[PDB]
Amino acid sequence: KGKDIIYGNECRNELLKGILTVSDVVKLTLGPRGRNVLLEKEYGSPLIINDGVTIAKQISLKDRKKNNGVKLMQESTQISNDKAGDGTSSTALMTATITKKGIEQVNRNHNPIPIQRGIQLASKMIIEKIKSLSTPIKTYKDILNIATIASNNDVHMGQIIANAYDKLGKNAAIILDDNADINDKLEFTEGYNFDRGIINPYLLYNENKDYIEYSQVSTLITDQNIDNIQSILPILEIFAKNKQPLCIIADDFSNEVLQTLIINKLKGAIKVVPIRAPSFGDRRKDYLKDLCIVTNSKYISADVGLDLNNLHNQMSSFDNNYLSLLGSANTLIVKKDRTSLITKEEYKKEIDERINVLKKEYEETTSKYDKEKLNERIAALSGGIAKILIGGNSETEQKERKFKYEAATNAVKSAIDIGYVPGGGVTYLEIIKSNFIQEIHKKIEEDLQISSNNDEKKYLELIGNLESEMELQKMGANIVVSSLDVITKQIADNAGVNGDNVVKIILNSKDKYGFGYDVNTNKFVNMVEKGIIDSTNVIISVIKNSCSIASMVLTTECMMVDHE
Amino acid sequence: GKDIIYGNECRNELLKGILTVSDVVKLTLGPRGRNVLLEKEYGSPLIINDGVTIAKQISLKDRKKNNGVKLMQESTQISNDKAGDGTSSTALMTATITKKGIEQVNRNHNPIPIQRGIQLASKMIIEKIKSLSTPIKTYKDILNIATIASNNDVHMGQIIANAYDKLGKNAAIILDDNADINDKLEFTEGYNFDRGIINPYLLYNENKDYIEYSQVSTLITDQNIDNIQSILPILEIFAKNKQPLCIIADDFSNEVLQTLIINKLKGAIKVVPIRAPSFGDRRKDYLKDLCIVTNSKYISADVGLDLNNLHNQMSSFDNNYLSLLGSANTLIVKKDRTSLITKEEYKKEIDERINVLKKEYEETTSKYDKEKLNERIAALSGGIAKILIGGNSETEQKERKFKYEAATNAVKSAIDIGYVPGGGVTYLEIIKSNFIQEIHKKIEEDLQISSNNDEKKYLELIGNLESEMELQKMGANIVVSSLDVITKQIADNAGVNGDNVVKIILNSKDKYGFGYDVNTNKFVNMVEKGIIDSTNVIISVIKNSCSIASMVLTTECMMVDHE
Ligand SMILES: Nc1ncnc2c1ncn2[C@@H]1O[C@H](COP(=O)(O)OP(=O)(O)OP(=O)(O)O)[C@@H](O)[C@H]1O
Ligand SMILES: Nc1ncnc2c1ncn2[C@@H]1O[C@H](COP(=O)(O)OP(=O)(O)OP(=O)(O)O)[C@@H](O)[C@H]1O
Ligand SMILES: [Mg+2]
Ligand SMILES: [Mg+2]
Repeated sequence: KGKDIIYGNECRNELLKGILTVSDVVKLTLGPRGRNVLLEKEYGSPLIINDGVTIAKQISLKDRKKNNGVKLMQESTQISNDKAGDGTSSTALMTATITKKGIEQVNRNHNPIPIQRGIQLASKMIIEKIKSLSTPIKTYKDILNIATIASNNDVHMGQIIANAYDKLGKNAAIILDDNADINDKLEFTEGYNFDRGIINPYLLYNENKDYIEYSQVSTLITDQNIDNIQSILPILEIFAKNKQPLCIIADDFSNEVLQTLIINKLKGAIKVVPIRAPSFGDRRKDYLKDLCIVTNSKYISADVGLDLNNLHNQMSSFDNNYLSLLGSANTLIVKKDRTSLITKEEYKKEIDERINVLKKEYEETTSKYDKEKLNERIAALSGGIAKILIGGNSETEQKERKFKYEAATNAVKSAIDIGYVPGGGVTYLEIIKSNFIQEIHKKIEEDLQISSNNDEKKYLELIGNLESEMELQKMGANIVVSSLDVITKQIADNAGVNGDNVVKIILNSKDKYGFGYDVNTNKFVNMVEKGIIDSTNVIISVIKNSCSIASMVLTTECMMVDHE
Repeated sequence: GKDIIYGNECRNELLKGILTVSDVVKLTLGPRGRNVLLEKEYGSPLIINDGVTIAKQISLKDRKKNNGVKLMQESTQISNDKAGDGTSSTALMTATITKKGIEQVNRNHNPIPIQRGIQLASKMIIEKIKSLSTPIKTYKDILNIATIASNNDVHMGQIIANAYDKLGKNAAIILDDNADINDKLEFTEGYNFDRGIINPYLLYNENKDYIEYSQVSTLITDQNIDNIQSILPILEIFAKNKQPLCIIADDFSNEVLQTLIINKLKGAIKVVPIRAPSFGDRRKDYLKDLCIVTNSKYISADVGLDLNNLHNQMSSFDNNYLSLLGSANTLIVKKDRTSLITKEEYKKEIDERINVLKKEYEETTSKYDKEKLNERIAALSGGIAKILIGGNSETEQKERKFKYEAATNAVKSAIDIGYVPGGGVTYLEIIKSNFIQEIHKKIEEDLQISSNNDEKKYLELIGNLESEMELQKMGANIVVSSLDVITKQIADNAGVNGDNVVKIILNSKDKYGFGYDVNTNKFVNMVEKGIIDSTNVIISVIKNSCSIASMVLTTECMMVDHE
């Protein structure tokens, strides 16, 4: 055992070499007309792929030092974790460009702290500008276009997402399931979806699937906060002996009643999902009642006499059966913030009847607060869940398409939340052609003016040059700005056209916001008209990740590899 | 086969290892420290900013140079996972002083006078820092020391501050691992006396330096366990039960101090032998209180239950040996101040007992009895703070656990007479107030009271007097010249000229506590902006650095088993 330590410029240069390797291999696949990359498998078959994520997940350099940069970019972009969303391919290129431009300056006797400050400020200001340059999603064609673009121009899966959003609402919970066929079929099933998820993520340290999937679970819906573990202990023991999945929907969960026995034992012999009731006030009662009618769980609450702290005294109410007090559901899917449950085929009529009653109450009350509360309740009760059965020609193609669908759906969700901006890298070019660099310059100048003259003391002038601080801050800003034409230029270059000249045309022609070059038809058109649009969150995340990684590498001053 | 190396070569290689540790740790000094990349063979690289976490992984392939690294990893308790606050600064000061001293020793100089000067400078500086401390009075002071000693973590700092405000000026705090990511804070009724681990040998298995047992069975007595055959049935019963056992006796005779043997040789029986809390008759009363907090049948000859011959006539005990003991929720045995979390069942009994004691407080005039009874009631009541620490990973839990332990220990040392301006200005004060002349005067007097006392040429032929004095003051100068490294390194890591910051602080106007805040790039008052450190941390930093430097200077040989 022995470590090898390396500091300063050498460390930054090796990390930069790894980053540049990842970018040099990924930028070739940017755009729909990206080039192909051949990967030889020792299993005996070579694969020619054009997807940047698949190629990036296999890049690894023999140089243990340079490989650090590769691993760093594989983890910062969530590529190694198999959760890398859309835009990571562009993030690699932008990150490498910004990091190289910054490191070349830092290694030349410059100060990295002011450059990092300028990079971070430029990132924040550019994110605000991109937010101010976004447009909301209104028509269905917008959803179809964003889904197809975020799906590497896959019309089939794009249409699937579009139809999943049309037959459902703009808050539809879509579940991705594996299929045995070669086509991606779409189904719909009635269910309930609220706005609560997995409170303590440690519940996933057994199964590492980022979600919870339990089939035919028994529900225990209450209204109080489960504090005394000896209050629900008999039900817990019963389900621990039968080994059946259990879901508990309480209001809160005392500190010690969720760690001493729930999380540590589920990794032993018990299936429990502790979700909290979704509420903003007393409305919790109504939502819990709806959940108890959807699954027939016998609403537990002190208001209805059934107190969760003494269920042994009233043992002659629920017919002495601790299980007749519980409910049932087909499938339970608990995400980070949106629990979903598929209603059983038996209660279908009951809930339907309840829905009718609620409708009868909707046209019988005024003041707009009861009508809005009832409207939200009816919309939640009569909701649904879209099931996308994804398939492929191989076992690995299924997982690839699964990741593709996950990234596309996440992009569509971020697009229904925040707006959308024209694709093709024109959004990055707008901040360059509209002179936003002068705005960030003015911002750094004001931030330094409120600190230099304001502090009436020359104590800060000798510990550092003021003009040098301004020059370095604006230097970092210039570095972040000058590395925005790489996306569109690389996309056009991979298609076989002069990328730099395309950028020059887009920057010199003052057309509306969104004027770009379509590589599928090699023609200069309007992006928002032909449907080439991206979600604002994707672009914002791309620039934020690139700037954060660049600043982190600039701040890094030491490397340790266990080999000497 | 061994490889032996002496003198300057050995010292130079040890210094190279020490310098490696310092060069890798000083980059994280201060809140604006730089990042360090550590590659794990698992496949994931980690960007860390904590000096302790990075120092625990530095290891050189050079078996000889690696010795210095290991030396500093053990002297600062880093390898033992007991490194408190200030170790990051201790590394830098130790390396600077050690290099300055070795460079002088290697030039045919004498290391003994330099070592003497270093030790004297350390003692004098410690006394000066003690005289430069201020008492802690307001709660904001506790919050500030906790936040600063916690690597500027407002959450954990506030947790410690609230644990000390909502509790007494002792705050028995227990640190436990949690499954959540939000470090929660709880309070639980309990009993805390002034006894600890009478024999640290019980820690040769667990490297946690403390004892934490959940749902233990208590056996509280009043006599001295002299015959092991008096508790042998209970030990045999517990040999079958994999349940924790705690025995609170009065003296625990020499040979009955074998339970620790069965507990370590095979962990078959788990026994914690704590001693009586008081020195005298009050121990009986305290033991009775302990027997009321836990359902323990107080053993003593005055109440008839004698621990010797429990099979005598005219007794009640049915030889059962089991219901005679008590129970508790959790038992925490530290080096001192043992803690027991009261059970949710005996609570009312204790309340009643407390009330009875109060009835005796307003019924007696003897002030000594009212004081003893008041302390007893205060001990019965009270609470214990439980800090459930968590993280985003399994290793982050232990990392935050060590962080919380170091921060709480710093606050404990600060509640005593300890409070000093942060930012390394305390090290700069001994430089700005010409204290070097004070240490010079001390060595001059210590040598004058010895030079004119012999009145013969016996000491002048065995060594130059002026050279000896010059070397002693040389060691003192070495210790003094290495005090601006803390503030300079912090300012340098922040992106500003560190040396110029030190010159400004020393060449400032007439102020005392005036420093440079790197978080808001401004020269302000440390005591005003809450940037304060515990005097014990600074004292330990200087003492450890000087001790390690002197030890390295005295070393004259190295042996590595290789070639
Ligand atoms: N038909 C098109 N014409 C012009 N530009 C396009 C077209 N389709 C997509 N783009 C642009 O190409 C970019 C997407 O490139 P690509 O899909 O190769 O990688 P990515 O989306 O950045 O990351 P990932 O590979 O993970 O999806 C988008 O920013 C979009 O603006
Ligand atoms: N905001 C601040 N501005 C200037 N100096 C500070 C500030 N906060 C803390 N310091 C100084 O930095 C020192 C603490 O540095 P740091 O926390 O990096 O390592 P450490 O506390 O010496 O050891 P460890 O890393 O084990 O905690 C303290 O002595 C304190 O005086
Ligand atoms: Mg794509
Ligand atoms: Mg600290």
